[PDB]
This record gives sequence, C-alpha cells and structure tokens, in this order.
Amino acid sequence: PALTEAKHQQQFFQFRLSGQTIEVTSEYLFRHSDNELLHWMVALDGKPLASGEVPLDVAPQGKQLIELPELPQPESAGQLWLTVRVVQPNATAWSEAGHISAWQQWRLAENLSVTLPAASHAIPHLTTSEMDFCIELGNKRWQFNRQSGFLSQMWIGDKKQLLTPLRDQFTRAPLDNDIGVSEATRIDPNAWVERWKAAGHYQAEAALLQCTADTLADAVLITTAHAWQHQGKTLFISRKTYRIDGSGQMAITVDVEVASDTPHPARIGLNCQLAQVAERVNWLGLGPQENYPDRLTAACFDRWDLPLSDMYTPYVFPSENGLRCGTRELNYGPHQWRGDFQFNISRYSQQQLMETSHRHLLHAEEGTWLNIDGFHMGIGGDDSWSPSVSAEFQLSAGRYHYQLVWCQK
Amino acid sequence: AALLQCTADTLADAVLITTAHAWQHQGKTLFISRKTYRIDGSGQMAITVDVEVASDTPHPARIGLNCQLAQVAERVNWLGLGPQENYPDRLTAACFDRWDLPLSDMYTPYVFPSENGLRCGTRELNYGPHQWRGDFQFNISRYSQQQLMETSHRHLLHAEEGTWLNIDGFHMGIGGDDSWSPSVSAEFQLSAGRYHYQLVWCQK
Ligand SMILES: [K+]
Ligand SMILES: [K+]
Ligand SMILES: [K+]
Ligand SMILES: [K+]
Repeated sequence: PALTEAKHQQQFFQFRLSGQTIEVTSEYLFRHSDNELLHWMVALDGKPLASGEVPLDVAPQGKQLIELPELPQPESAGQLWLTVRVVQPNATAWSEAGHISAWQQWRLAENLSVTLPAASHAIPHLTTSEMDFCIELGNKRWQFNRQSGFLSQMWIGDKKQLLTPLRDQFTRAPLDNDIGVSEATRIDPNAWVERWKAAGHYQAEAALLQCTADTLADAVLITTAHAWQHQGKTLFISRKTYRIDGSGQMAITVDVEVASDTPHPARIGLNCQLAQVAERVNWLGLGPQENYPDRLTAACFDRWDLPLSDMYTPYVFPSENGLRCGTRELNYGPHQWRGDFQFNISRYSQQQLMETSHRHLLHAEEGTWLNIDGFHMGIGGDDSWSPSVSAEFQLSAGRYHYQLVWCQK
Repeated sequence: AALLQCTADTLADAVLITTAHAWQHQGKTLFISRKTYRIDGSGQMAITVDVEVASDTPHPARIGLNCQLAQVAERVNWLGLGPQENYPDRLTAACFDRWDLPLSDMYTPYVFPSENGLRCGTRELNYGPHQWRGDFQFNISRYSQQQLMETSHRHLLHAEEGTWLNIDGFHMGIGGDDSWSPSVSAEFQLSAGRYHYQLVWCQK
C-alpha cells in the first residue's frame, strides 16, 4: 500500500484551489506538459454532481489557471468534494494510454444537515433480568450482559449476529515499526511493543464499574463504565451510552480516559467478531487502499466498494493491516455503521496476526473481525529500529470521544 | 440560533434535557450544537456539548458557552493554568496549580479592549456558590464580549450588572507573529469540524 503514498507525494504537478480557479504548477524542469489532461469531478458524499476535463498546457516550472464552471447547488445536505486527476491520453515507452500521474482533492461547500429524523411508529422494549438487559424492536434484539457490561449478542430475525461481544480495544497486533529490533531473547525496552507489553496493555482486564438501563420517550438508554487495569494500575476508563430508538438505530457514544503515565495506546476503538462473512465491503471514506493517520495523503474521500479480501494486506510478517481512515459510513452484510472513524475488517483476529510469524500460516477464522477506531496511532517508518511515530500522531490527549451509529443496511 | 430539538425525559434518578440548534446566516448553517443536560438527585447538572462547524465557514474564534451571572463575588479560585492570562498559543509560562485571585485580576486592561483574561487547561472553577468542573478554558469579568468589542478605550468600559462567564471547550490561538496579516498557526485554528466538551455545574 505504501507505494501509492510514494506516487502521490512524488507527483510532478502541484495544485492550489482559490474559488473556481485551480492553479496547476509543473515541477518538470525540461518538458512541457504535452501528454496530459486534467479530469475534475465534484461529488456530494460520493454521489457524482459534475465533471469535466481541460488539457494541461504548462511549461516546465510554469503555472496554468483553470477556471471551473459554476456548479448547480446540491439538492441535499452533505459535503461537496473536488477531485482532480492528471491523465496521460497517449501511451509512452513506460506507461499505457490513460495512465493517471497525479491527483488531489479538496473540500468544497458543506451544507450541514438540519432536518430532523421523522418520529417513528414503534418504540423499543426493555426486558431486565439478573443476567441481561434485552431490547426488542420488531425483527431486532440487542442483548447487554450485565456481568460484563458489553453487547454480547444481536439478532436480526432468528439469526445471531455476533460470535464475540463488542468490546473496547486499545492495542494493535504490532507493526514491524512497533517492534524494531526487539526480540524475546534481547528485549528492547524502548520499542513501542515493549512499552505496551510492560504496561500491561495486551493483558489488561475490563472491570465493570456501572451497567444501567433507562427508558426514554422514544428509546432505551444503556449506560456503562469499565476500567482496564493491570496489577493495580488503572490504564484506561471507557464510559459509554447506547441509545436504541424506534427506528432500529443504536447510537453508541464513547468517552475514554487514558492515564497520562501509561504509554500512549495503539488505538482507541471497539471490536467484535461478526457472525457473517459477506463478499463486499462498501464504505464512504478514504481509500481505496489501506491508509493510516500518518500515511493517508494518497487516499481519496469517495465511495469505495471492494471484495473483502482486498481489505486485508498480506504483509509477509503479519501485523495490524488494512485500516482505512476518515470513514463516515461502512456497509457489510446487513450492517451499516456511521460516524467519523477508522476501521479494518478481515477474517483474522488481532491476536492471530500478532501471534503468527508468516502470512502463509494465517487461517481464516469463523465470521469477520471488525475493528472500528475512534482514533489510531501513526505507523511511523523514518526507520524501523527506534520509535518513529511523530508526536502529532501519538494518542496522547488523555481524554477521547467518538460516536458510532449501528443500524441495518 | 434556530431551535431543531428540545426534549425532556424523566429518568430513574435524573431529568435529561436534550437540545439541538443550528446557527445560520442568510440561509447558510454555520454551526450545529447538540447538548444534553442531566440534572441528578445530587443537584449536579452535567452538560455535554457536541458541535459541528461547516467546513467552508472561517474557523471560529471559540466553541463555548456564556452567560451573565447575577453573583458578583470577590475571588475567583480555579485548578488550571495560571495565575496570569494564558491562551492556547501563549500558555507555556502558565503553571497548573490551584490559583485564587481577586476578580479584577481576571481582567487584563488592554488599552484597546478585546477578548482578554482567558485561563486554559482548567479542571475546576469556583465563583461564589458555583463550581464548574471539566477540561475547559474560561474568562470571567464584569464586561460582556459585546461591550469589549464595541468600546474603543479601556477607560470607557463600565462594569455590567453581575458577572460575565465565558467557558470554552476550545479557543483559537491569538497569534502575533505580526499584527497586520493572519498569524495564528494552523495547529491553533479550530478546524476539526466536530468538537466535544463536557462540564458539570454544581453548588458549593
Ligand atoms: K487524503
Ligand atoms: K506477527
Ligand atoms: K504550561
Ligand atoms: K474594542
């Protein structure tokens, strides 16, 4: 995946946008742009609104101004995005006709949604037992285990949707950059993986602090709080609400506290093993290829749709892989998640990726492992033998908030 | 502030008020603010605020709440960065500790009046019978933002009835690399699009 980051950062045309004007600057020293046209496209949350093309005619080191036509105003709420691409119409000795040599995106106008969701005809029903809070609505059921404080099962009709409960996750199967030169017989205590292991991040157990249920006018509200601890040290506190309303949507609000003296964690998110295996993964967010917070320039915001296997990057030494960032909607099987998150989705658990030394030894697990992160640490790489994630990509804020809506698709 | 939603729910040990507002200008929605206020049997009011800011509006100077309190009290006591005025791009000198000053020391008398007296990184503020806890920036004084904006000279300011409190989840840098062109660096501009903050308001 890193190759596309290199291609993008090494582009030979640079772009600025001011109003309707794209300024194209050539970083060629010798050639005119005699095999180039610029394709531009504007889309509303991935729905195409307009597009066109203009030939590039820019001297080496020169500039060209391209004035976009006035766009019709979008017919609904959302964010308009401009993407431009430089396409070479003619084959060369080194490329085929249609080769894309450069791209860039910008946010254009945003019209925030102010329209209220229509009041639903049904209201969900809570059953309280010693073991569980259960919520039923039509063809859906959600079960919160009261001893664990997690969503342990959901049903659509008779079908269970979870193989493992939805739980917080603060670790990642460590990248080569997280490990550096550390080895079992010669620990490098400075490496990220060793800081996390020494602080108990991989071993920490959830302690339940609070698990309560209330009914609102139009919804059932489940409130939980957990502490992760290691040898008497509280590493992380996760406070949540789940609100399940008459429309079938479950809104999940998560507020995490991270002890200031614990090493900053690899991620702040949730995970679960879904019962289903589906063929496609469809999302509105950065893509199409794997992208991480400090390696996401090349990815573009649009609507992507790939086979599940494309969502796993087969690094020979297995690790956390396949994240996509800046995602506002994710679709898989009957499920839809909305928010502003990073995710990966695959048949391999973090545990399996961490434990397995070679990609050919991985086996697909039952169902589909989903990791959905409010926040994810950078991956680094300035070298691979000392910590290299720059401070602005470390999760050092202390308090973190994210919110997800889980509904049917 | 167009009102989108205002509801009340009576819970087990609390009343929950939920609001949503859109700020608009000439048809353009600039900001949305969604809040809950949870008032419990201990008398605490927990306020949660989630704001959306249109990506195409200029980044805002602050994202916060304000009000004019009836109370005028002698001291201001906070656990936060101080003791002097500090802003996000000018707070290295301020230290985190418990500070306790006369009210007048929470106003900086710039000859040309403007926003002034913020203290950042504050976890607890006390003023008269009130206490606010969270992780916020604040200023507190006898002068409204409107009055500071409209008044050309500090000697023309008049103390208003009561006390103006501005409590911000987030505040833009002040800049200063020069004073004739925008100078607040990107990392101190409120560009994130979505902002969350939470406060508890109680008595004592
Ligand atoms: K990008
Ligand atoms: K491994
Ligand atoms: K400081
Ligand atoms: K003034």
